[PDB]
Amino acid sequence: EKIFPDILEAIRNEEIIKESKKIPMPYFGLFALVIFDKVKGSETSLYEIGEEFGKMLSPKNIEELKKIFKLMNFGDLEIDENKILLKNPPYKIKLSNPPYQWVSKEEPIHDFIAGILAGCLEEIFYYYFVVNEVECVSQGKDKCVFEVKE
Amino acid sequence: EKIFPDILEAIRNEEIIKESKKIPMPYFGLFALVIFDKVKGSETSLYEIGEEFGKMLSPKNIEELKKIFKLMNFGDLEIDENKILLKNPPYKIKLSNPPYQWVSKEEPIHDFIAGILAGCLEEIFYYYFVVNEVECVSQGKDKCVFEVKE
Ligand SMILES: [Ca+2]
Ligand SMILES: [Ca+2]
Ligand SMILES: [Ca+2]
Ligand SMILES: [Ca+2]
Ligand SMILES: [Cl-]
Ligand SMILES: [Cl-]
Ligand SMILES: [Zn+2]
Ligand SMILES: [Zn+2]
Repeated sequence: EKIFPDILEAIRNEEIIKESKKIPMPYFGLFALVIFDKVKGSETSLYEIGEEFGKMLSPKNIEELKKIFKLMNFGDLEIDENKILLKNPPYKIKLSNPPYQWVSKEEPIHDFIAGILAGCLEEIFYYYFVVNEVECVSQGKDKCVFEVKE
Repeated sequence: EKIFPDILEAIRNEEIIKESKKIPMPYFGLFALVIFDKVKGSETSLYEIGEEFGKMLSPKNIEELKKIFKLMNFGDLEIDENKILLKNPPYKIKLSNPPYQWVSKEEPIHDFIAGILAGCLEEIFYYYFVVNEVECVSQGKDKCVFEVKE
């Protein structure tokens, strides 16, 4: 599309993000649903799209990863940097006040966000992670909990 | 995805839309850009996705089409119902305060919105329209102007 050049600049410009229109999450999620209906005739997943999305956000450090989530309005990420610098995986990342708080489901629903975390983390630390959501607000928990490996 | 059932209910529930998190448009547009990078190995367009998106919004009348655009935060649509009931196409629809007001481009940029209008209009009047954006805020105009045919 013709608008795509302008989008990569926009995500680097915090003033554009702050001054831009804000769209309710449901419509955001409708977009994905509609495409996946015209992706199927071919196959990717939402985790994988999140991985590419987080690559593209390319945060500089964990603090910028936290700020980008607040900008996006995806909630408050808890990440222990001190543990990340020093200790070995698994790491654990919590997400408070995430999108789709109104959804009730047996299994965790934030696959897209898990991928985002995976791709942002490789952009910061320059090696590949896999991120798996093991608890979710969807199950009546207070926070989403994501285990981070490799 | 597992979240997709909940999305169709959400877009029918105005309280969910009102209470949900609001995401800056740039991130919304990044999502599309990232998918289209994993759609290409196959081919649709953004107009066509908008057509399907507007089908899915399925507004009841033109007034609900205006309210849905305000809910979504895609701006103030001007549509003359009196002309639409009586007279023959072309119709003209204006959009004030649309998304991507910060983008500057020679050709109009709201292809996705043009499709949305096309699909919402067939959901209201039960026959097919084609909608073409002929002026855009991207060109320094005050409003986006869309011509509606068939
Ligand atoms: Ca990299
Ligand atoms: Ca890089
Ligand atoms: Ca129909
Ligand atoms: Ca219908
Ligand atoms: Cl939400
Ligand atoms: Cl915007
Ligand atoms: Zn979750
Ligand atoms: Zn326009």
